[PDB]
Parts: sequence; C-alpha cells; structure tokens
Amino acid sequence: SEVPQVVSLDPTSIPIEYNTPIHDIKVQVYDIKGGCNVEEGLTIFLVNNPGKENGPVKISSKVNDKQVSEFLKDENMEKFNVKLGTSKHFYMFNDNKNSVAVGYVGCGSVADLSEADMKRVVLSLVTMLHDNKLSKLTVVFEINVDKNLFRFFLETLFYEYMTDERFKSTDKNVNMEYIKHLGVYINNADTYKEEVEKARVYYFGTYYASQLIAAPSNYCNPVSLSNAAVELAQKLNLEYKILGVKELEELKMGAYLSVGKGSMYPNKFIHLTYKSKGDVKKKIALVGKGITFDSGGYNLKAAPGSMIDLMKFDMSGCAAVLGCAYCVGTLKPENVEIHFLSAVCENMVSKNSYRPGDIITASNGKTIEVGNTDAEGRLTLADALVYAEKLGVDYIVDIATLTGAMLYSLGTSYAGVFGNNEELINKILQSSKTSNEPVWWLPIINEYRATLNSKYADINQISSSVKASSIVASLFLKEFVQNTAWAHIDIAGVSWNFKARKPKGFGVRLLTEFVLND
Amino acid sequence: ASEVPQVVSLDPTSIPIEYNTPIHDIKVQVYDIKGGCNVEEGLTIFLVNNPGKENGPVKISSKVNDKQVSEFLKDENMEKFNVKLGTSKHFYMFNDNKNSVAVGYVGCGSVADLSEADMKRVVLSLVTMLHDNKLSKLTVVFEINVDKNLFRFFLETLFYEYMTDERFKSTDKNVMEYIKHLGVYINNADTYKEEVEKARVYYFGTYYASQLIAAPSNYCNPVSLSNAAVELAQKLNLEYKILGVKELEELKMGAYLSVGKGSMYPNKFIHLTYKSKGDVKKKIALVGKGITFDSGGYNLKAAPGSMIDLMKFDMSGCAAVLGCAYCVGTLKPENVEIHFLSAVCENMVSKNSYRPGDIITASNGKTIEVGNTDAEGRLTLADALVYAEKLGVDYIVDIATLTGAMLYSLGTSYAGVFGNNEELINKILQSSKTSNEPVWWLPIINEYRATLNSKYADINQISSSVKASSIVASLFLKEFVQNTAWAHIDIAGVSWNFKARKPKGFGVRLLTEFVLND
Amino acid sequence: KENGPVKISSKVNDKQVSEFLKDENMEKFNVKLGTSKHFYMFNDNKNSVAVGYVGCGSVADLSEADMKRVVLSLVTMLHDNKLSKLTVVFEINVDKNLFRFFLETL
Amino acid sequence: SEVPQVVSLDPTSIPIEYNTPIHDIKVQVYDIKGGCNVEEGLTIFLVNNPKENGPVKISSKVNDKQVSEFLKDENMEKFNVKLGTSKHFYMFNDNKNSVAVGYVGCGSVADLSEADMKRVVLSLVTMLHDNKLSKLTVVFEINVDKNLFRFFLETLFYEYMTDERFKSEYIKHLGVYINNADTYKEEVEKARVYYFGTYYASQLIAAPSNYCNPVSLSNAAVELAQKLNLEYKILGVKELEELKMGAYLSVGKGSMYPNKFIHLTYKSKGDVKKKIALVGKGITFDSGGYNLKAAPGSMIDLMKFDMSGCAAVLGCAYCVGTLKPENVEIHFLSAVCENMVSKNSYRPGDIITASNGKTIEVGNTDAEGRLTLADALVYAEKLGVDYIVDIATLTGAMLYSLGTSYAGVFGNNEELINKILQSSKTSNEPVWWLPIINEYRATLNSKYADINQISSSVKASSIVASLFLKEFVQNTAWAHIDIAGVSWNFKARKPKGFGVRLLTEFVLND
Amino acid sequence: FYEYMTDERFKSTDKNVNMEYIKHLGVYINNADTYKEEVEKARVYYFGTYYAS
Ligand SMILES: N[C@H](CCc1ccccc1)P(=O)(O)C[C@@H](Cc1ccccc1)C(=O)O
Ligand SMILES: N[C@H](CCc1ccccc1)P(=O)(O)C[C@@H](Cc1ccccc1)C(=O)O
Ligand SMILES: N[C@H](CCc1ccccc1)P(=O)(O)C[C@@H](Cc1ccccc1)C(=O)O
Ligand SMILES: [Zn+2]
Ligand SMILES: [Zn+2]
Ligand SMILES: [Zn+2]
Ligand SMILES: [Zn+2]
Ligand SMILES: [Zn+2]
Ligand SMILES: [Zn+2]
Repeated sequence: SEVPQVVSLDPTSIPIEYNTPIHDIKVQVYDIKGGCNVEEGLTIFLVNNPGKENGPVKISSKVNDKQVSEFLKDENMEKFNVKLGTSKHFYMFNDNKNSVAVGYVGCGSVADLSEADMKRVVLSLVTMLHDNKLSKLTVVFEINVDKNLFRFFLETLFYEYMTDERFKSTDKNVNMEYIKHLGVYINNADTYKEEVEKARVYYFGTYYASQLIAAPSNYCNPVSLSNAAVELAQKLNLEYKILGVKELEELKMGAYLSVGKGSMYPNKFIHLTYKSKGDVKKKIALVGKGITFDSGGYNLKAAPGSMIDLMKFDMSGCAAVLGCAYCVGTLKPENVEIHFLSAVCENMVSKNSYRPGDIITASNGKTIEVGNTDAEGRLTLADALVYAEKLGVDYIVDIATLTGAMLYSLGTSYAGVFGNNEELINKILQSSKTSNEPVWWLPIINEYRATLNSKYADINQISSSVKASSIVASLFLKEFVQNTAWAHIDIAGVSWNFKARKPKGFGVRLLTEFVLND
Repeated sequence: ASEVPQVVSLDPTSIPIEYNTPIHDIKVQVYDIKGGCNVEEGLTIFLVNNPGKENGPVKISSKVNDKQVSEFLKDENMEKFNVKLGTSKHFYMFNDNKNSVAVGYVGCGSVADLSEADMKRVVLSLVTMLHDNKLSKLTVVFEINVDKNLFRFFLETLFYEYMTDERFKSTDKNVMEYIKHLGVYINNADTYKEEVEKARVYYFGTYYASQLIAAPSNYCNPVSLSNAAVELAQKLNLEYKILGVKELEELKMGAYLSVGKGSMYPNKFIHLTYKSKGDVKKKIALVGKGITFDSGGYNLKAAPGSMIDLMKFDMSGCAAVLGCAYCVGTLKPENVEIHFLSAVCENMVSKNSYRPGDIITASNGKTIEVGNTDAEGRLTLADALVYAEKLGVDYIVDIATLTGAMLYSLGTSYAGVFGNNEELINKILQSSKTSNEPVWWLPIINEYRATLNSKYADINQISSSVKASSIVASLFLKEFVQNTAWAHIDIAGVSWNFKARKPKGFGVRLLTEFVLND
Repeated sequence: KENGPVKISSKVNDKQVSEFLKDENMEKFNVKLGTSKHFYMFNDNKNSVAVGYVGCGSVADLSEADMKRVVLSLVTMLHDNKLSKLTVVFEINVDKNLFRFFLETL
Repeated sequence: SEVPQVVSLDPTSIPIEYNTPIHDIKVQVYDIKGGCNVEEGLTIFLVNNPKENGPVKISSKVNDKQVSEFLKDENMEKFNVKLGTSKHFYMFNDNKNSVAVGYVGCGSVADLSEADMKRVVLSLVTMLHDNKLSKLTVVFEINVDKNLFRFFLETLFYEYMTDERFKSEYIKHLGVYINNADTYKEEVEKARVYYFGTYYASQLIAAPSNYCNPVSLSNAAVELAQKLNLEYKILGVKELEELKMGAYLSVGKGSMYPNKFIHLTYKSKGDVKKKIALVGKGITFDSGGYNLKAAPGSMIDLMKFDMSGCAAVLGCAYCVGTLKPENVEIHFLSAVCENMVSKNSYRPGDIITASNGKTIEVGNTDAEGRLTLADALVYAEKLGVDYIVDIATLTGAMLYSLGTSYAGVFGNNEELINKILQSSKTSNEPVWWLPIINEYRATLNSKYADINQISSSVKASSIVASLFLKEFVQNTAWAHIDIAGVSWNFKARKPKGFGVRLLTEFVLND
Repeated sequence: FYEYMTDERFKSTDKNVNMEYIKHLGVYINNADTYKEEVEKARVYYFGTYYAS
C-alpha cells in the first residue's frame, strides 16, 4: 500500500484518467440508406475507389441537403483522389444557409482494408480533429467493413484522438477541445451499432494500459502499480489479492523475489479475479510481465541500442492484463473465471541486487543459475507461471515485453506467440484476427533446450550459445508449466510506438477477444 | 560466526559444503604388477602407450592371473587398437572362474613421459569410462612410467574429475553411483602407496576450493565465506580469527574497506593459523584474493568479454588458500607456522560504493588514488599484505585472480608468478613442478613503476599508460611489502576451467607443496 | 523414466552376445539421449565383434534433432572403429522419413 | 628492382643517412683519478646518492679554481639526485673560457638499470639539444659495467641523433671521465657500431610505408649488403612460387608491391663453427587485410613498424658486417611484403599451403606475420643452421603480457633461449622468457586444413602464434622474439630499433 | 603563483623531502609604480583559483 519515497516530491500514485473526454462523446449510428444530414461540425466520408489505383472521390451516400449534394456531385469531387490517407476539407453552406465543414479520408483502391490501412485511415481523420475546434464529427462509411473492423475503427479513433496530458503542467495544449458528439453513418446500421460501446470499452482498456505504461517509473512502481490494480478491481467489483514480500517468501517465489531484491519498492504480486455469474466452463490465467523499471541490474543496460530510457515500458504485459481486466470486468462475459496475474517488481542496481551467477530457487523447487540479471522477466514469469498453474486453470497465457530479439524477428507490428499447445495458440491467433492486434506464431525449438543445462543449477536462465533469445526465453518459461495449455506472447517489439513516442497498450483487445470468444 | 545478512528470507545464509565426498568412500589398493593382475568385477583399465611409435598398436605387458583374460589380451588380439593419447576401448569376456569381466585400456600416446596435461587427458578418458556405468570397482594398471608426483597427480585429478557437485541441484539430480573400490597395479608399488592418501587429501583441498569458487555469490558472500573458513578451522583444529569492520577500521585498512563499502555484506578478513608442534623454522603467510563478487563497482563490468557472470570466481585465491589450509591442517607438516589470510569483500555498485578518483589510505599509511574501481583486488591485497608482513613471516605468497591480462599472457593453463625474491620464486616454481599446477615466472618491470606516480596521492592504483596490467598490479602490490620475501601468483587466467564450466581449485596443491617442501 | 536403464528386447542369434545383453549387465547403462557404450568381445565363433547401444531418451517419438544426437553418437563410435560392418538395431519406433533422415545423417 | 608507383610523386626509395653527425664525434676516456679538465663545451657529472632523491655531491677532483667553487658542496646541496634530474650552468673557467657545468641525477640506485640509465642519457640529451656545444664531457661518479658503459654511449648517440629525413649543430668531441678508463676504451667504437645498427633499424622502421615498401626495403638491404661486403640474394615472386611459399605469398597478394624475400649472408673468414639464421618479420605495412585494423586501439597508423623485425635483423647485419665476428655464418632473412586490402587480397577462410606442404586455414588476415614467418622458417631450416632466431612485431598481446619494455622470447630449445637471455643481459635490451604451452596446440587443429593460423578460443595469442610457428621448424634449435610491445617508443613517438644489439650480442658471444 | 604551488594535501609517504619555496620575489619593470597594484590582486586571484583547484 504505502509507496516509499526518497524525497517528499517523489510521487505516491500513478495519475490515472478514467473519465476521458472520449467517454463524454455522445455516439449515434445511422443507416446510410436513410441519408446523411450534414448539419454542423465536420462530416467526413470514408471513400475508396475499388480497383483503379488513386481513383476519383465519388460520394455514394444520398446526402439530405441540396447544397452539400451539389457540392459533392462527382464533377466537383473528381479533382480529389482516394490514395489511402489523403484527406481534404471542404467548407460550404447547406440548405438552412449554415456553414458546414465536410471532407473525406482516402481509403485506397483495395476494397478490403487491412488493420494497418484502417489505422493509417484513423490517423488521417485524427489530424483533421487536431488543431480544429469541433463539437461534432460525423463519419459516413462508404466502404465495406465487418463488425470487428468498425469496432477497431472506433477503438483506434478513440485511442488516437485521446491525448495524455497527465504529466503536462506548463506545456498543456491551451487550444485543445474535444468533440461532444460522434455521428456515424453506415450500411446495416443495427448490426454495427453493437460494436460502438464495445469499441469504447476496448478503447479504454487499451488506453488504460497505455496510461500505466506511459507513466514513468518514479510514478509507476511496484507499489503504485499494484495500488492501481486494487483500485481498478474495486471499481470493477473484481476479487483482488496483492501478495507482499512475506507471502511471496512463504510461497517460495525466489526467482521473482531475486529480481526485486535491488529495488526500493517491495515486490507486489497482483492477483485479480473475475468469475462469471453462471456455471464456469473455462478457467484462464492471464500473466503479464510487470517490471516497472528495467535497468538491467548488474547487467546494466549500457550497450548502444539497449534503450534504458524506454524501460518504464517493461510492465506493458502487466498493463495489457490490467486493461483486459477492465474490459472483462466491464463486458462481463459468462462461463469464465479469469485470473489476472502480474509478479510486479523493479530491476535495479544496488548493494542488495541479485548478481550474475546467483543461483536462485523458483516456487516449483527448480534452481536457476542467473546468467544475466537483464533477463529478469522470465525469472519473474517463472514464479508467476507456477502460481498460475497452482490455480488449476485450463489456459495460461502470459504476455511480456520479454525479448529485444523480437525487433529482429517480427519487428514493431506483430507480437510473437509461443506455446506448448496448438489449440491454445490457434485461439490466440483467432483473437489476433478479431482484435486486429497482429500476432505471429513462433516455434519453441526443443533442440535449443540443452543450452539451458546449467552445470550447477537445475537450469540456466539464459543460453550461452543460442542467440534466438525469444525462443530460448520461451523454452525457459515452458519449464514452469508442468501440465497446462500455455501460450506466451512476446510484445517487446510491438508494445511501444516508437514513431508516435507513446505506448500502444498492445494486447488488451487481443486478450479480451481471447477471453470473450472462448 | 556472523549473521549472513539477507534481503529476503529465501536468501541463503551459508555455503553448502560436501566434506564427505563419495571419493572418501573409495577403498584404494595398490598392488605390484610383478605379482600379476587379478581381473574381476568392475572395470579393469590398462594405461598403455607405445614408446616412440605415434598412435602405434596396443600391447599388454603385465601378467594377468587368468588364462582367459591373458588369452583375450594376447598381442594378436590387441593390435586392432592403437594407443593414441586419450583413446579408450571396452572389452568383455568370461574369466577363469566363469565370471564376466570388464577390461579396457586408455591410450597414453607415444611419449613415455606424459606431461601433467597429457595425464589430464588420460584421466578424462578414464572418467568417461566411469561415467554412465554403475561400477562398484575400478582397477587401473599402469603400463606407463610415472613418478610419485605424477602418480599422485593422476589420483588427485581422477578423484577431482570424477566427483560431481550437485549441491545446487534440486529437481535435476542425476539418478549416479560411484565406484566403492579403486585398484592400482604399478611397478614398485610400495613406493607409490604413500601417494594414495596424499592424493586424497590434495583432491579434497582442491575440491573444497572448487566448491567455494563454484558457489554463487548469493551463497558465497564475505559473511558466509568467512563462516565457512571458521567452520573449516574448527574441523582442522586451526587457530582462526575473523576481523570485522570495527577491527578493520582500527587497523586502518582503508584500501580493503573501500572496496567493500558498496556491499550489503560487511567485510570479513579471514585469518587462519596452523602452527607446527615442534620448533618453528619457517613462517609463511598465504594471502588469497577474496572478492566474493566483482561487479567492477562504478567501473562496472559492462564491456564485452568482461565476463561479469563469472565473477563469483574472484575469491579463487581465497579458496586456494583455504583448500591449502585443509591440506596443511590434515597433513600436519612440521617446523612451520602458516597464516592463511584473505581480505574478503564484495565489489558492488551502490550509493555507498567507493568511486573512481577516490583517494584512500592503506594500513601502512600510503594514500592511493583509485583510477578504476574494477582494480579492487590489489586494493584488498595491499591491506592484506601489510597485515601479512606485520605477522613477521619469512615468506608472503599471495594468490589472486588479479588480472584478465593473464589470459593474454599465459592463457588458461599456467598461472603467473611475480615476486621480490628469487629464492621464493624458485620455491614456488619447484612447487609448481611437484604439484603439477603449472606456473610461469613473470617479471616485475621497474620501468613501469613511474606510471603509478599519482599527482595527488602517494600512489596510483592503476597505470594510465601501461597495458601490462599484471606487471603493473604486481608493482603496485610490491609497494606494500617493505622487507619480506614475497611472491604473487596471478591465477586469473587459470582458475576457471571454461571448457568444463567449473573451477579448477587451482593453487591448493601448489601452495601445499610449497608449504610441505619447506 | 528419463535416464532409464538399457534393456535390449531383440533376441540375437549369439549366446555370448545374448549373455552380454542380458538385463543385468544392460541395466548398468542409461538411455540419456546420445549416451553410448560399446564393448569388444568374442562371439560363439571366437570371432571378434563390438556391441553396444546409443540411448534414445525417454520419448517414443524422436525429433530430427534428437535423431541427429543419436547419429552423432554412432558416428563417434564409427570414427574410432577399424571394424567392417555396422549393424544398427532399432529398438525404438521410427517412421519411413525419420529412417531416411537417420541414414542420410549417418 | 624498380619500386612501382601510383603517381609521379610516389617515393621510389628509402632515404638513409649513413654518415650521421654521430660519426664525426671524437671520443676520449680519462681515468677520473687523474682529475677533470674543464676547457670547453659542457661537462656533465653522473652523480647518485646511495638518501632517496638526496643532495648532489661531486666527488672527482677538478682542475679549475673558479669552477671548483661552483662545484663546492654547499652550492650543490641546492640540487637533488632524483633519477634524470639535471641542472647545468654557464660561467667562466680559469682562463675566462665560457664553460658549462652540470649534473645528472642518478637516483639512489647503486646499480643502474637498463631503464634508469636511459633516463640519465635522456636528461643529458635534452641539454645537448638545447645548447650549441663544441664538446660534451661526461664524468662518471657512479659505477658502470663495461656493458652498461657501452649502453650509455649508444643510447646517447641514438637518442641524440635526430632523424631529419622527412623534413623540408652537433658536438664534435665527447669526453668521458671514468674510473678505470683503460678497460672501457674498447667499448667506444663498439658502441658506435651498435648505435648505428640500431639507428639504421630505426630509420627503416620510421620510414613510412609509402617510402618503405617491400621493393624499397629489399633494395635498401641490397645496398647495405653491398656496403658491407655481405652475400645477398633477393627472392622475387617467381622464385617464391617455385619455392612454394604460399603462406608468405598469400599475405602479399593484395599489395601493389611484389613480395621480396631478403637473404643476406655473412660468412666468417675462419672455420665456421656456428651457423645462425636470423629471421625478421617484414610487413612494410599491416592494414590487417580484410580483417582490417578498424577496431579501437588497433593503431593502424603505426603499422609501418610491422617490419621492425626485419629492421632489427638488417641493423644486426650492419653490426656483424662491421665487427666481423669469427667462426660464424649468419643468414639474415626476411619475407618482406605488405598486408593490404584489394580485390586480390587473401580472404579470411582461405586455405593456403606453406613451403613445407602444410595447409593452413586463414582465420584472420591480420594474423599475417606468422604466415610470412612460417615460410621464412622453412627456408631458414633448409639452410641447415644450428640456430634460427626470429624477431617480429607479432602480437599486440605482448602489450598486455610484458608491456613496452621487455620483449618476449619463446623457443623450442632451452640452450638457445638462455643464449638469447644472456644476450639480453649484455646488450641491455630486456627480454623475458615466455612459455610455449603445448596444451593450446589443439586449438590450432583446423577442420579442413592441416593447421589453423589462429586460435578460435585461446586469447593467449603470443603463445598461440609461437605454437603455430613451432610447427614450421622440424629439427633445429629455434627461438622467437616478439617485439610487438617493445619496438615502438610511444612516449618519444619513434622506433627504438629494438633487437639490433640483442641479436648482435647473440651472434658475437655464441 | 598557481603553477609554482604543489598540492600535497593528499600525500603522506611521498616527498617533497626537497620541495621548499622561495621567500622572496623581486620584479623589475617599466613604470613599475603602476604594475605594483597588480601584485596583491594577482595574489588574491591566485588563491581564488588555487582554492577552486
Ligand atoms: N525488457 C527487456 C527486453 C525489451 C526490449 C524491447 C525493445 C528493445 C530492447 C529491449 P529484457 O528483460 O532486458 C530482455 C533481454 C533478453 C536478454 C537480456 C540479456 C541477456 C540475454 C537475453 C533482451 O531481449 O535484450
Ligand atoms: N577480478 C577481475 C579480473 C579477473 C578476470 C579473470 C578472467 C577474465 C577477466 C577477468 P579484476 O580485479 O577486474 C582485474 C582487472 C584489472 C584492471 C586493471 C586496470 C583497470 C581495469 C581493470 C581486469 O582484468 O579487468
Ligand atoms: N602487426 C600486428 C601486431 C603489432 C601490434 C603491436 C602493438 C599493438 C598493436 C599491434 P598483427 O600481425 O595484427 C598481431 C595481431 C594478432 C592477432 C591474432 C589473431 C587475430 C587478430 C590479431 C594483434 O595482436 O593485433
Ligand atoms: Zn531485462
Ligand atoms: Zn525486461
Ligand atoms: Zn575487478
Ligand atoms: Zn577482481
Ligand atoms: Zn596484422
Ligand atoms: Zn603484423
């Protein structure tokens, strides 16, 4: 509970914004075939030209206004093209002689938009909402989208539009105002309508994870993070338990505790539970890596490209899991019991830190020789995994910013998934597809197992030879799940949006889809 | 006996030590080959060379008291095999008593005087014969010429290499039994019989050092290390004194204390004493470098090839000294007084650590400018040497994993010896020859002395210019021995067996031969 | 049983070698993937033959990598043999493809 | 041979000054007991205090009323004896003659080291450089070995000699006052020879690689041989190919300069009782090859010095050719080439065949020395000599093992090693015996070739390189002197000409 | 002043067994009667600099 402080100006909680301007947006969805009233604020058509690359903009929707209609006559729009991401703004007077702003975002030639295209599309739309004080946006859909994509559209629109100012003080945006109303025209209205509030929940889960990740390590430490989880659990009516050092010791979580030894913040193990009202048909343990700061320990992140300044993000996995708890706690799925777990600690350099070479004992009795204190994640997860399996769940899915190697394998767009069970991996895949958080299945190659053979301990933490460290890390983790379907999502490469200089909150939607569709 | 401080209750508070090794259960028997070879249960190995003829055929010279085995090992049957160094074969036959026997041979090359290291290759080949094969008995037949030392050496090496440290094994113990009988057939057996128990002592001394070295730095720390020394002293009836920080401060050991400042473990200075029953004719101080973990301090071991993960081994000198204490305490030499010394501490990074640039004062009043916190060994040794010489000894020999340069100079096989005294150096060199722990005499080049001229302090810890750091470290050390014959053995290169991934326990035999042949 | 004792099932048309392969002598060795032992001995013909095993672990399905480990162990015996023929007896379960891999790797 | 040229301004040879100012100096030696004359020039006393850095006190009787006052104890008490500390003053002598008088601090050390004596000779040299003098007179108020006395001389000459060849005065008389000046006279001209051999090596080393390339270097050796009446043979690529020197030729492949193998021979007049082959590493520039010297601290700019070994050997040829020892036949050898990056260079991974038929896998093109030496050693042994000594700036590791002061000696023969050590003692070029550790041999076991050039594992590269070289001497006493650490004087930014005296002493005493 | 002063606060065994400063500094300069004011300023400046040092 009580966050330790070195100086009274050290902050004692993570600032969190629950009531975002996004949440205040009154959303309306309409059937396209009833026609668009273009009345105020800004009214953007999403338009594609199926086939011809860089085609004309032709506005299909019947528009209930002679003047907007004349404006948008194919003739008038022909000069503008649809190159995905192009946008144009139009200013005119409608029927009641009321100046309206209109425009379109180019949606490309390909009539089925990829997740990445939909993103580039929202981004164009958000640059239209920035630097333009608007009370109302209206998006007319003149493209084919499935229900998940329109949900994604909204999730991304909400999340990209949002602008984290928690840490701003003298350099807040003096000229920032949010829309109060969002109008959406689409075909099949009724069907897409259900995606709206789902999107809003998904948005917040993601954004909430985002907020935790973005919170710097002085704000977001093991104590303040676990406090925030307790606060979230209380707001969602989730069962929660925070395991403190004494309990951790009793549970013999030596790998986890060893990582935290060097920190001024006592380890805190987060255990949230959501139980369905009905019969419980599926028990799931979601495990997030919760390193609130990763200095590397005595294996200090000193090497070029080690990005020590980014390491506040090493609790992204935990964030993903918490954001998911938000979503599941809000959407209240049936027939599931979900455990949200994170072995939270901070990996620091101290007289008290664990050293390279240390042999430590995991809660399952396996002794581990520490080859590198910067491979701390898998040590914390090891004990979290033993814990998860002791819960007697059907699935254990962990999500962790585990390996920098992910940048070299999948890059910044697709997370890696490893696991010991094909059905479970496929479930993650499907959840990847429906959440639009891209995940790729990577192999746990058993041949590498032998390089974890320690001369003194039961197991090495790291390989000496094998540079395929995401695989090796997975091999290591696999040793801590005895008999349960388990999957591991390495979001090290994807978690942080380097270009936008912010977290993605990656994994919240994925895990939620996973929980919801199982 | 002091409390091992702990961070968490899962932190171990002692080094686990195996005193009663399976090797102590081996009943060993030497028989003269004149008498002939009883070939029965177990495995009966011949050590055979073919003088001059490189990879020549195997010939069994010795009498075998069995028509059947004899017939089997008759020349016509043995020329399908060659004596190439370290090669081996397994034979299977039914003996004179209708009993099935396992006989074999290890090829001893073609040079009838195996060097220390060939013999190491020969043992290794024979160990592999003992591994994966539950034998109650090994019978070895020397059909090669070795001398007392070399014969011992084989026993000592065999014992050592056979033993398998499972102390840090939990779920990954090997399911591994040990021969309970060693039979040796050699010419002039009676002259060799005396080597057996000496080898067994030497083995354990070495193995004991090995145990300490291998113990990771969370297990083996200054408090637990000194506790183990106390325990060893108590078992051997040695006088002991452990100097704690208050006494160290009183003694003004600022160089030593500065190193430890950053550690959570208080410095502990180990002082063990063996005094002979008779008139004391020689007083020897053995000083071992006792850095239980060397992180490098603020000069963190972050550079490629700095091998931070190995740095539990930086107390090897202390280990060698302690193992030597075991041998001396056990073999009880006469007319000698031996002091076993190690200034034990841990070189860590902390708000309390000493910094590069700090000027610190040794117990002899010399002020030292710290140019690199990673050159900590010489600092601790400085104060240890001043202490040693205050004891009024005839010789001071320090042994220390002092400089990584040793890898560049002598490599992994031969330790470097430097000293201020030729007679003493020659004694170490003779001891090298008789212990078969290879050492090479390296110069203390006075020309380099000037690069230790600090602008502010009396002396620089490190050279700025001279890259010959083993020699520079030696020059630095020399400054702390005013008037006593002193040698320094740099075992940095040699202490860890990188290929086998284990300590060698290097120096125990060397130091014990040194002590004993005086 | 990981690192399980060796037990030869095949009947062999030799008395000496059958004796050598009995369960009592063979239980002294283990099946740790890649572990081998092998002895020279005289067969019912006073002919000089070598006999052993290569441990194939405790999994009834060998991977390619696992097979490579087995072959590598064989190939070791081979590089120190001035023998005339190799006989490999599969006391493990292998499909057509793995078997070709075994040969190609050997 | 015509050195090839990229441009009309590419030097086609190495400037060499043979007639150094140091030759026009007349050297005289007076028993100090007789007293000291102060007539002209500067007079330096070599004084020590056997009190650490204690007061100065001049011992010798001195033939000048007015200067003896300057030398009075209470005047000198103002000055100290700390190693290499000096002061000197101008004044007027007995005959109003502008004489300078001073001292050098010889520390408290009773017996001067090779090092401490350089510090004396350096302090003294400063004053020579800052002072326009006719004569310099040195007074020995300390103890010196005939060898240390000779060392004093050559160190003086050499440090005093300033190489001005690459730019766009000196005393004409040297006085020595020494206790027992009869024993020492013979050291003078020996010192002078030794000086020049060293200085000549120095000159070659210092010459940049555009000046000193394989063609110009061999040309210079030929010129030296001609001046000394030595037999000489330069092997060109056609002969090297016929001799199957593929290790050596591989290294040179990338160079615009054809390999040149220098073979000089001095044969004694009398019965030849000892045949010696001296082999010097002669890489005129070492870029590293495709293993380019790009790493921090690889000092690519220094790599003109990678023919130091060759220079040492040529300098020694000068001394031997000049001093004309008896009962020895000496072969001076260097497989000279340049290690360059080119479409024609050998690559890492190449397997090449030495002249003895051993195939070598090239693990690193920057470990080229041993490749050239291999072929040179096979050549040397074919000569049927009693000893082969190679000297080479072979391994940077030497800086980490012995540093900049002592060269490393490895060998396959104790007697020969001891001879080198004895030569080290008498030449005052410090050498230390390092082991060839056979345990490391196995890391030269190539999977494909007969042998690997480098270890993969072992970082003890001086030892590994020695193991590799050993492979190319079948049956002859052989020693290898690694002067990589010691060859260049980094502080003075010049070569030391290391090895010339060592090798000459070796030849002369054995 | 600054370059003449040796800092020995951190020696103890190192000497300095020779180092002893002049007691007198004489200067001879043109219109010295002006330069004279610079002397004590220099001494203050020296010590400020030396103190920082
Ligand atoms: N949270 C770290 C990886 C995340 C990351 C993301 C982007 C760029 C760089 C790093 P880590 O726990 O230090 C994991 C180590 C794994 C490791 C560390 C040290 C030795 C072996 C493996 C790594 O992948 O670098
Ligand atoms: N206990 C360390 C060396 C032991 C060792 C053994 C094998 C490989 C690497 C290192 P050290 O005290 O840091 C010795 C320092 C010496 C040193 C001297 C001056 C500056 C920095 C380091 C070093 O070798 O790194
Ligand atoms: N002409 C080089 C040594 C000269 C030298 C002297 C002092 C400092 C740096 C370099 P080398 O042939 O590249 C010898 C290599 C040895 C070597 C061996 C194997 C791989 C790479 C380099 C080296 O020590 O750098
Ligand atoms: Zn890490
Ligand atoms: Zn991490
Ligand atoms: Zn260190
Ligand atoms: Zn150390
Ligand atoms: Zn090179
Ligand atoms: Zn070179």
